[PDB]
Amino acid sequence: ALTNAQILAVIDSWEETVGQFPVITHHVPLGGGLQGTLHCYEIPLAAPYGVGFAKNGPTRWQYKRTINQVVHRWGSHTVPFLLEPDNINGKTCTASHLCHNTRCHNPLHLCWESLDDNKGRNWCPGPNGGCVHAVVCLRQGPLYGPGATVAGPQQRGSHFVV
Amino acid sequence: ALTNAQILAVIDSWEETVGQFPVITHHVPLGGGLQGTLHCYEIPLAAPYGVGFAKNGPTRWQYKRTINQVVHRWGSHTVPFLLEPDNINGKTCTASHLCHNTRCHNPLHLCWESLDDNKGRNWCPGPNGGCVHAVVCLRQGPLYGPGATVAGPQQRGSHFVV
DNA sequence: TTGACTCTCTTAAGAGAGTCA
DNA sequence: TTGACTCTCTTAAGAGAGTCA
Ligand SMILES: [Mn+2]
Ligand SMILES: [Mn+2]
Ligand SMILES: [Zn+2]
Ligand SMILES: [Zn+2]
Ligand SMILES: [Zn+2]
Ligand SMILES: [Zn+2]
Repeated sequence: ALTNAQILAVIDSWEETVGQFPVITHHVPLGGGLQGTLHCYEIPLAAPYGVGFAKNGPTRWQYKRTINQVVHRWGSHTVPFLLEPDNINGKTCTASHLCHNTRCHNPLHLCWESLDDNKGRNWCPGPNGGCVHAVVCLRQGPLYGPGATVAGPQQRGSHFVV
Repeated sequence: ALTNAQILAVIDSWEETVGQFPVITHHVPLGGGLQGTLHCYEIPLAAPYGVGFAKNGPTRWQYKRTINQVVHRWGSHTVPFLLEPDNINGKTCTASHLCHNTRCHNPLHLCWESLDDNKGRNWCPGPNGGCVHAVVCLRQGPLYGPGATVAGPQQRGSHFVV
């Protein structure tokens, strides 16, 4: 098995490569009518992506390193968390984009949490709009708002009460 | 089926049958430290479910009627909305449980909205905790809260900024 | 050892359609 | 005509593993 030192070396090589990705400045809603700035380190749209990186899906990538003749591979956003527990409350931990930008690999924009917690950030009012996430959101979720409901609750007769 | 009269007849027969499902009272969080009461009309756990109803999945059912000698079938929660547009902004409209209770077929607990709007209600603070859904929530979403994040944003080196 | 592709899978909110009696 | 089963599919947040040079 890879030692702690070997895992730290994988995290360090990943950070060194991602740190050279193009850094894109994005202005974002924070909630409460305020605007903030996030700096995303974005993997390229097409090959080559960077040393160790390869695309396994339209918005999916993996990081690969060969150590003592053995090939090791990880989901490209999971590398910052290789020294962390990989499950919690019986649920698998997932890399969760606080910036809601899949191509971003900035580890300061990632957290490590259940898929439900991950998804829920899409609708969060944001750090200045009432976020209650213990690991605070960096921005209002892209899907926050009144929604676009086509039809609400209704009945034709009198068979039901709420 | 095709005619508005036929569609209204389907909705009316569906409402009559669902109106005879057992009414189960559920006390629910509203947000803001308040609690409310919902009356769900719950499809039975096992056959027979009611005239026109059949189970296609552990928590999935379909309603079927024979019109003009042809069988017409719908997802069991979609029937109240048969006169509504079936898409919005190019997204499929879905039956969305305001009570977060799949077996419930009370149309006063259903709305018709994109799958994203639908999902997002799981994390809503609720009608007394800050819900901004234009078609208002009936309860705080079951997944609202601080979450259980295992690890937050972090870097080992000095290559990244937020 | 490395790059650039290939494939299928998970989850939890939701769907459509066929086989028998 | 009605009932009671069977199967796979959609979406958008996420995954693992194979092939070839
Ligand atoms: Mn996410
Ligand atoms: Mn729902
Ligand atoms: Zn980012
Ligand atoms: Zn938040
Ligand atoms: Zn209900
Ligand atoms: Zn709401």
